Amino acid sequence: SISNLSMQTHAARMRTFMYWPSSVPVQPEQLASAGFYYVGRNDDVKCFCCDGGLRCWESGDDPWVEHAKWFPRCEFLIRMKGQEFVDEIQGRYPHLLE
Ligand SMILES: *CCC(=O)NC[C@H]1CC[C@H]2C=C[C@@H](C(=O)NCc3ccccc3)N2C(=O)[C@H]1NC(=O)[C@H](C)NC
Ligand SMILES: [Zn+2]
Repeated sequence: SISNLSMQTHAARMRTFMYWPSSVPVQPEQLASAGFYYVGRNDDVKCFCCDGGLRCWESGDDPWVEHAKWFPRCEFLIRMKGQEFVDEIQGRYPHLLE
C-alpha cells in the first residue's frame, strides 16, 4: 500500500515545491512526476509510495532513474516505468544496495 496518501496526486506533490531551492538544477515537474514531494529541508524529497528519500540532486539527474537506482521495488515506479526499465538500471548499477 501507499505510504503517504496525501501526496498521491501530482498537483499535491507539486504544491510542496513552493520554496524549492534555486541552486538545485532539477525541476519540480520532473520530480513530482517521478512520485516525489518536497519535505522543506535543503533538497530533500520523498516518494509518496515507497517513502524512499533522495537528496543531493546533481545536474543531469533524471528523477525516475534515481528512483530505480535506490528504490527499485517501489510499486509506483514499476507501474509507471515498468519492470524492464528498472531491471536495466539495476543491471547497470549491480553493486549499489549490495
Ligand atoms: C547534498 C549535499 C550534502 O548534504 N551532502 C552529504 C551529506 C548528506 C546529508 C547529511 C545528513 C545526514 C547524513 C546522511 O545522509 N545520512 C544517511 C545515512 C548515511 C550512512 C548510513 C546510513 C544513513 N548526511 C551525510 O552523509 C552528509 N555527508 C557529508 O557531509 C559528507 C561526510 N561530507 C561531504
Ligand atoms: Zn517510490
